[PDB]
Amino acid sequence: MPLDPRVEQFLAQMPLSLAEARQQFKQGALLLDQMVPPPPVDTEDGTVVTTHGPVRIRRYIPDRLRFSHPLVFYHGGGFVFGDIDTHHGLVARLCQTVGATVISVDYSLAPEAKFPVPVAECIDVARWAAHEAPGWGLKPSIVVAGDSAGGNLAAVVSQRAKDESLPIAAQLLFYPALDMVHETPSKRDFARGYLLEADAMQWFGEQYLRTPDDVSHPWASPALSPDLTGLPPALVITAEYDPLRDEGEAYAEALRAAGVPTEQIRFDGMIHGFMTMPIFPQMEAAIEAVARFLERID
Repeated sequence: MPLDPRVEQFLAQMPLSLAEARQQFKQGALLLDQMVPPPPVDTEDGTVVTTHGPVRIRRYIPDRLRFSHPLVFYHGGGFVFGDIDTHHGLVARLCQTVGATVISVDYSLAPEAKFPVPVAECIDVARWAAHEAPGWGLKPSIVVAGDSAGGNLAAVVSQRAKDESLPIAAQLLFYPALDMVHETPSKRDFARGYLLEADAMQWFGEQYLRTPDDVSHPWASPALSPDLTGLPPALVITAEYDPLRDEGEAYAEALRAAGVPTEQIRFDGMIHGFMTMPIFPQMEAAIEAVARFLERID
């Protein structure tokens, strides 16, 4: 299907040390938020004790609480970039539109921390949230969510949940990375020029993984896991013109065939990253999809 017109315009107007690259990513997120301001939302900052150290979080409190599970949100950025502030535009909207409490997680970035450190942190924070939930007046089963690399983390946390005695009611995967081993058609065909590029993905992996063999570990490549039965209900949102599209959609099909309640939504004409790009109305459409999906959990 054609590229969305606003996406087309955005790609046409696109024009370092690690620190400079991280700063440039943050500046880009700020510019988009200046173009389309987030909704006001009450927040509280805190720090969770994990098995790998303190992890900063920010809890978002909706004006009106309508959803009975906490959400725990893991930002994207290739495992190397991003933070709570870069994803505030998305999380503020998830909070207020769903009417959910959301815990946004500042997990440890690569290459300073390597695989599987953030996976461990993200489990620990989910466990904390499940423990805290009743004192927030909520059910002790959590919803995990994330975009891109953060969607990878949400998927892995979900696969580990039973083994980790972690109660998870649903998983929300926004254009996740899920298979670092296999090339898919979308990975070949949309490899260059659609914001998320082949060269960058290679580099992100070099920063995150310890050795090349880690690509086949299921905590890096959750799509390789042979048994998906009994996993949490899943919303899998993809973008049509995204190298990661096909692995996302294939994982949704696999979940569905494993008896996992699954909703699979491709946003046509879109690119990777669209749910943190509020210049696109499809971002809010996708957040409405989240609210509608979560209405069905209880």
